[PDB]
Amino acid sequence: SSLPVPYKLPVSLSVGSCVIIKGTPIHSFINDPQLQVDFYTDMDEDSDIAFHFRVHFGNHVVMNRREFGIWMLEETTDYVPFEDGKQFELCIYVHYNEYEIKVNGIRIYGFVHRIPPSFVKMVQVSRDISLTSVCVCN
Repeated sequence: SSLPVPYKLPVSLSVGSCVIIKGTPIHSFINDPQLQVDFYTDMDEDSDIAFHFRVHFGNHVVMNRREFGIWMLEETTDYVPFEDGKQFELCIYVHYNEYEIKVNGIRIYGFVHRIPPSFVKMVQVSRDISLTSVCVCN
C-alpha cells in the first residue's frame, strides 16, 4: 500500500470538490472484501458522518449518515462495477444537493446532502484495499 489503511485525511470540501481514491482490493471477490469511505465532520472516529459508503465487492453498496451519533435510514444499490483483482478509481463529486459517486468513470449513485458538505473535515478510507493515491481536486 502506498498509503496506510485506515487512511484519515483532513479535508476541506465545497461544492465543486472531488475526492479521487485509487486502490486495489486485497482479497479476491469470493472472499467478500469490502471498501469503506466515511466523510467525517471531525478527526474523531465518533463524530457525525455526512456520508458513509461501504462497498461489498461483487455484491452491493450500503450508504448512510450518522447524525447526533445515530445512524439514519440506510440506502443501497446493487450497481458495483468494480472488477475482481484490478485497480479501481472511485470519484466522489460534491454537487450542491448531493455527492455523486463514480466507479471507474461510471456514475452509480447520488447521495443527497442532509448536512452541508462544507461540514466535512476528514475523509477516512478503510477496509480491504491497498491504497495507491487519494486526491482532493477543485
